[PDB]
Amino acid sequence: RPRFSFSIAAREGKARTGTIEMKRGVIRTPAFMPVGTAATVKALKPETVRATGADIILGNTYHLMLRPGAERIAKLGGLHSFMGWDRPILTDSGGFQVMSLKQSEEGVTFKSHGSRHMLSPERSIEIQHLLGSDIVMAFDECTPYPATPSRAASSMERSMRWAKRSRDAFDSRKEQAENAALFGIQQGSVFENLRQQSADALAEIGFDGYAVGGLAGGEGQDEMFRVLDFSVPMLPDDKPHYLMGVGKPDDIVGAVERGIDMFDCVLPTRSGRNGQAFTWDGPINIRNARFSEDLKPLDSECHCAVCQKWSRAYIHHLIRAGEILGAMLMTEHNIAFYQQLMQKIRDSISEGRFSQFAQDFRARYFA
Amino acid sequence: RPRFSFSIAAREGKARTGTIEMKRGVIRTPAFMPVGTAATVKALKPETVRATGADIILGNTYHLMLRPGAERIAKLGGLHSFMGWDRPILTDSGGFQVMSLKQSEEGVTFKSHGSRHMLSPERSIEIQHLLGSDIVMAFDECTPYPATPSRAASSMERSMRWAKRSRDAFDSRKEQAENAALFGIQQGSVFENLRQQSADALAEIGFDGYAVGGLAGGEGQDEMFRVLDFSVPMLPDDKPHYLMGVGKPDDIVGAVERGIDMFDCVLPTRSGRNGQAFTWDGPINIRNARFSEDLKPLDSECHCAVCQKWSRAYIHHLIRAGEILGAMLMTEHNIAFYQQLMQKIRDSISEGRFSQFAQDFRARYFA
Ligand SMILES: [Zn+2]
Ligand SMILES: [Zn+2]
Repeated sequence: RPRFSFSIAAREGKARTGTIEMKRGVIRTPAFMPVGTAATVKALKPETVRATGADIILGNTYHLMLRPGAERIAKLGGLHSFMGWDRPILTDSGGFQVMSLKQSEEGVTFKSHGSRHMLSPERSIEIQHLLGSDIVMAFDECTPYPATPSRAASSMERSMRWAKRSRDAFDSRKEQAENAALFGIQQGSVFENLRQQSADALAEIGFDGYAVGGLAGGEGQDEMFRVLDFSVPMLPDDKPHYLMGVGKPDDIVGAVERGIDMFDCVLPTRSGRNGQAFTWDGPINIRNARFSEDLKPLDSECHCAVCQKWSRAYIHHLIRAGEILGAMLMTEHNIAFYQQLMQKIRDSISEGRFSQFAQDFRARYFA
Repeated sequence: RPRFSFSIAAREGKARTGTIEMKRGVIRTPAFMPVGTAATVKALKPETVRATGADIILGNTYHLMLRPGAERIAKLGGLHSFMGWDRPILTDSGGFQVMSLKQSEEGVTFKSHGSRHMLSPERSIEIQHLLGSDIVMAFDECTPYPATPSRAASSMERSMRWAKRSRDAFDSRKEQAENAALFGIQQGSVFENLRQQSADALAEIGFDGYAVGGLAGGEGQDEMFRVLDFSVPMLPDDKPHYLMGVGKPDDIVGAVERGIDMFDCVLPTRSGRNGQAFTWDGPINIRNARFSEDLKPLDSECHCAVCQKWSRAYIHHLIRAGEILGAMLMTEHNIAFYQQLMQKIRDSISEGRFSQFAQDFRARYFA
């Protein structure tokens, strides 16, 4: 396999389905990347993650650099080896969590959620290399929502400068430039002219993929979709389009209809432990009393191991009892659900009936 | 298979190895029963529990009657069906936890750890039937340690009266008497004459198995072994001898050398989440800093999936990060370790080299 090869096999409107070939494996797109917070996808063995159909997982640079540390993981053989996942892994830059959990043009210094740490385009790229990430995200400065035109521009402009620095830092590292891929991130908040300038900047620098950043920041689905409407088209068509931190089932469908190829969200994972189970008829809260004696599986159609062997009543009991097994089963289900969603999306686009699938999915999901 | 059939295939001193045939499966003895607190063996899927080599698990009547309730589990098809375990299940009477987590000759009434509940020989047996337990424990009155000769006698005497009531209650329930087995419990604290009277009483009533109760109550290994020395021999030889709540590896070996066939302990499970990992060279605390970069498996010889795929450094990181996966891997390992211990015990007795195995095990375990 090549370092990186994105080939589109089918299209329908702005939607695309295809594959990304990488040294560690093939990624079917549109793809959903489960989130591996601290070198683990919450409550799941990597083989179980793989069993759900995931072709790639995402790793949080921020948490990892804090515990167990980038250098240690490197000394231990890398992230893949450390956690037992031998397929592709995409790592974010850590920038978001730094702000979420002293900023300057050089970068950012911060205190661990009490140790002191620094992060910059160069250091972010380095850490991701130490982790052995297959897909590296450029380090940027996120713009809070809402943001003023002046502030959004200043952040996008800095982000673009940082993108060039990420690009150069990535290329200066032989092993990384030859075995990994680099994704740039589009900024500009909700302003079209800024998004356009950002897209132009990233394209001039040149990346293996382009992410749309700054969304899923509490603006609501409509505002997001509206921004995607004009933003994604600005991005190079022959490269993957990655929507960051967007994972609500209905958000994914809409983003794909707008040209997005990759998603990542902690929702299926986090929601799992909180008792939220995804189904084709909408999400349910398994902790609700109505499921105490419900013998049906979490979802009538799901093909995951959980729905084949356990009832809602059992999982209901496990979650309300705080039992670990509850979190295990819920999460396997949710991630499994998500993968089946992506599969249906890929099949529908490939068969030219995705628009219909989108309509059918929403009608039933929101019924 | 028959309702119950205990056959001894080999002996060495007081040690015995054989099998217990039951409707739901064969139990190889000496056996270790993992503990399923609230319809779950902490952090493990039943298939994983089975994968470790366990032939039977134990269910806590007390917790179950509280959440999700005996009647509900029955309505849902029984414990086996509820949790996904189709092999034999032994359920305690709940009496111990009632005292541990208004007593009278009729029984005991208590407040949930705030609901009010009652438990008696009849109700205990009934609940266990509702759960669908394969091996039912007679309901008794535990005697605290230390206990006076007068108090120990009074409790043993009541326990013996309650044993007869458990026996009769069990027999009055057709389905239960025909598909399940009943174990009586020997009491008498550390007094030989009381233990003898207790053994005589239980034998006159007649049970499918005899448990030695009241031990593992903080008396220390020596006192326990000393009590076993004269207690186990009082029990009928052609029936299983079950030591309750004893599971430290070294305790098990010694109890088997004294004629015990069955063990149950929450140690491998509880210790798992606390970071204690069992190895043939003694237990270790994976949370200790010395394992931060240790790439070896939890145990050099273990054949469990955990030791085949993950390092101490990884599990070290998971436990210190409070990650669920840490508890999952630790517990699978510990239970796997325990099953391999029982296998080695069964093989050694079967080959007439158990005494040597006991010596070799202790020498290395305490090295
Ligand atoms: Zn499912
Ligand atoms: Zn192991």
